[PDB]
Amino acid sequence: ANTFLVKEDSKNVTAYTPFATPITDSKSDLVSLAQLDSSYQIADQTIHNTNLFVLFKSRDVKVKYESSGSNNISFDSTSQGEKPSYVVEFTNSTNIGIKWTMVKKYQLDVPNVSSDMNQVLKNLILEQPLTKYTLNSSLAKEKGKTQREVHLGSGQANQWTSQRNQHDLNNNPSPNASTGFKLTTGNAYRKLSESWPIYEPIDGTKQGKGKDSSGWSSTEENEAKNDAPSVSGSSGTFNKYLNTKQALESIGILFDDQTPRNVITQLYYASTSKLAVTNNHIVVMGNSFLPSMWYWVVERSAQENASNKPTWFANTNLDWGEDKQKQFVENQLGYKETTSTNSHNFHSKSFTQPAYLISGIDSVNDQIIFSGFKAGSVGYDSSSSSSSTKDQALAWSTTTSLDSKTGYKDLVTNDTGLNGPINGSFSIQDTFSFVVPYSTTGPIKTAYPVKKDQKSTVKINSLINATPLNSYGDEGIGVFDALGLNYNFKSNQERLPSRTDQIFVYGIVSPNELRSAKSSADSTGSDTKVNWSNTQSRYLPVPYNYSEGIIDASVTTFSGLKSIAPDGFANSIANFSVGLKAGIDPNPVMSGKKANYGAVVLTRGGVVRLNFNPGNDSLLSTTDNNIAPISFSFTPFTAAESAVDLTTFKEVTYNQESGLWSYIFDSSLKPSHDGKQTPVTDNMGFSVITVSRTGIELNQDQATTTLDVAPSALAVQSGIQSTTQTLTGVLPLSEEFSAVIAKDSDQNKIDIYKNNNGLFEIDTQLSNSVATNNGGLAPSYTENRVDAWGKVEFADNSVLQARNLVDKTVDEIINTPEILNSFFRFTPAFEDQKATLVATKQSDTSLSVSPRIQFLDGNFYDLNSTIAGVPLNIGFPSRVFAGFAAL
Ligand SMILES: CC(=O)N[C@H]1[C@H]([C@H](O)[C@H](O)CO)O[C@@](OC[C@H]2O[C@@H](O[C@H]3[C@H](O)[C@@H](O)[C@H](O)O[C@@H]3CO)[C@H](O)[C@@H](O)[C@H]2O)(C(=O)O)C[C@@H]1O
Ligand SMILES: [K+]
Repeated sequence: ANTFLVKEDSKNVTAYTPFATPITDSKSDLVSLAQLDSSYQIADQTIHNTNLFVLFKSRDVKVKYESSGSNNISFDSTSQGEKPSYVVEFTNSTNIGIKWTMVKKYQLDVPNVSSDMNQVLKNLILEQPLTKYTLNSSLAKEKGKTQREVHLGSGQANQWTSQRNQHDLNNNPSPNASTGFKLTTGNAYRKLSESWPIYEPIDGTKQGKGKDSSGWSSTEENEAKNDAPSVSGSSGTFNKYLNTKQALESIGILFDDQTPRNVITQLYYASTSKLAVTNNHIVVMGNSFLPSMWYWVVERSAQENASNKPTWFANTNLDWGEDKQKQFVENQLGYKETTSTNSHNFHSKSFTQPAYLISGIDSVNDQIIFSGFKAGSVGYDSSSSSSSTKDQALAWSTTTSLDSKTGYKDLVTNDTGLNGPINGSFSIQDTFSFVVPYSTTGPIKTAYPVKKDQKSTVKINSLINATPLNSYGDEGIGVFDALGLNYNFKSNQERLPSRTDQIFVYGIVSPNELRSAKSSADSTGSDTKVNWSNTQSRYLPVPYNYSEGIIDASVTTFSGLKSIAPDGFANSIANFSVGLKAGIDPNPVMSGKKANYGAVVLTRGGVVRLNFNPGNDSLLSTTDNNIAPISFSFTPFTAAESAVDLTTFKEVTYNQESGLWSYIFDSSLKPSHDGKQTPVTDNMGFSVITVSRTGIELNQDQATTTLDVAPSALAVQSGIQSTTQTLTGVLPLSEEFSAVIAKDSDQNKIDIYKNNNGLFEIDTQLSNSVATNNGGLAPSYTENRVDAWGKVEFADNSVLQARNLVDKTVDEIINTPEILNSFFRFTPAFEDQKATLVATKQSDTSLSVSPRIQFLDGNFYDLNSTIAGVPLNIGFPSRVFAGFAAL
């Protein structure tokens, strides 16, 4: 396909030429063609072996959770909300133009729910989604009980050293480590069958009801409503609560009037957001906005009218780099015991990390690459009656101690915080630190903050956060954990990682691995499990310089942390990621080695490079465990890339010739209204970020079979941007040129941006040259003008006599392209634009010539050129030369 597909709206894809002109009749309502109703919209699409694969989801979708029976998750048949999301394969049926016709249609059904699963789901509770307008102080939650309150009680740390052996806390120096955060105030937590609110607290430390469902709706909901009334063109004070309803609609939250639908519905609707296609499979994953708890492996062989089943992430073991890193995450999921009763969580029923904030998903060769953020999941005491941690989440910093032998392996396998709290505040000599200074009677013991006495009678259930933080507790370690600010005091000051907060996750998934997942999802009766063994994790905090005025040298915590966040988020503590995309390096590799491929993904403050070994389709590793897993590299943004609003991401393309990724941001995606219900007026324009590879890539020469330095990427705000125009599309014609299609008012306009030593600037003469197509598919040709086709002046016929070429025959001349380059002088419109003459015999004594000229995309066009089989009829001239001999 010599074309570019452009999504004109939620239903229509039009095919464009390299001349930024639509192919006539190509524009197609893919929803209508999928025989889907007018409630469906395109979520994502992809080309695989020249066919178009489309993910559609419905605004009418209604899902339910009934904790009893056991077909617990189902669609709501009553009314009209039985509207599952579909993937559809389209093929181009015509060889002239574009007639999309439907090939295969796959329904994405709701997860099976095992008995073991439904016992966790019964009491599963989920945080209200983070938005544009969520503040550091909105997230912040009331600090829970200390380790030594949980265990010994109201009473003393004079007995902390007499007692800590009788609660398996031997040598624990942290009686005032936090056991977590209160669910009586803050961001709303809700079961699968409940609805999140449109109101977010400004200070969640004071203003939320947390998981207090019943309390919200009889007390605090009327307060929120009177303080933060929806617009009605009202206006109020927004002293205690933002109103984010439109910001909510924006990120794909659905609504019956002013009330969001249940959590399970928003989970399903988000879950069907991104797609990727291999020879054998379609895989479907969720967006960067809500946590997703399941993904689809559809077998492309699937019979026509089947119901493809999603695999739970709680049933999907990843390799987090080392077993310890898994344990860290699983230990903090909840309390495990043979001794307790009805106390069910993901950990107690032997599930793993249940939820990811997925960056996106792609295919290279027959491989699925994904990445994303570990969505915080912890236990919470849902007990009723004198339970000390009642209504409290059970969470702790897991950040590596100061004394930890440096080198990555050691850092991420440090025993610090493994089974319970250890971190808070420490004044050694006079050198403050939040992190334990060492990790002597014997070695330091950590324990899960559920006191031995209540071990039988306690009720620890699972929750999921809206973000990559486990721990919302309004203490100083929380800020430092979230911002990447904990450092050792050694002769290098390597930064001390968490293994529960701000954890990024990526991998490459083989077709056998996707085969288990399909097996997990079809499993009769009990939960079948999947190992994905080509994965890694990484501590990836938000950058500290996206905040101000942090104290060191009244410690600053979440309720008081100041955000200066330039990337379109109020908050400066919760990381985000978007637009994972893979691509084959075009740069030759040494023969008998296979082509290189990577991927990249945007996170707050930087681009991440994932690196692969094409040999056995593995993550790049190196021998040393000192250097850190060489599958991952982080290149921080400058001012210019940091300024881009990441919540406006529209689409990411990769071009195999340039070896370059294009990230398109469209500001029309911004919500209509603020959290204070103020019309949003910077909703005009768009921006392009260009990512390239940097470093020494695998398999250049004998030296680059071995690598001990991870290849990386570089994101550059390219110069292609606007605060004025409405974007239709950006066509990356070549490294040297991009075409932008936009409306100033309401008609489409073509700008050409020219790369000038790395910075793209508009070329107004070339823009006018390209845009002057006169209704044709391609720019006009004018004899007397340097236009998009440069300028061609033919020699006079009198050159034959002068140069004694009359003694040459037509066949001689016609097979001597260097002679017939001497029949014209060419003036390029852009540097190194090229042109040749095609010759045609006309008589025994004469021929004609007609220029073949490169356009902006590096391709040659002539009289016979087509796009999508349609002759362009550009209008190149023909020129007779005559007086040559017959021999
Ligand atoms: C996470 C935690 O609990 N941190 C505390 C910390 C640790 O116990 C040690 O750092 C581990 O080696 O100690 C801090 O206190 C040092 C000073 O504390 C004084 O005791 C306080 C303390 O708060 C209580 O735990 C104690 O039982 O009684 C006192 C309360 O009135 C020492 O007696 C004093 O001489 C100091 O050495 C610390 O900052 O390092 C306090 C941390 O909360
Ligand atoms: K011309």
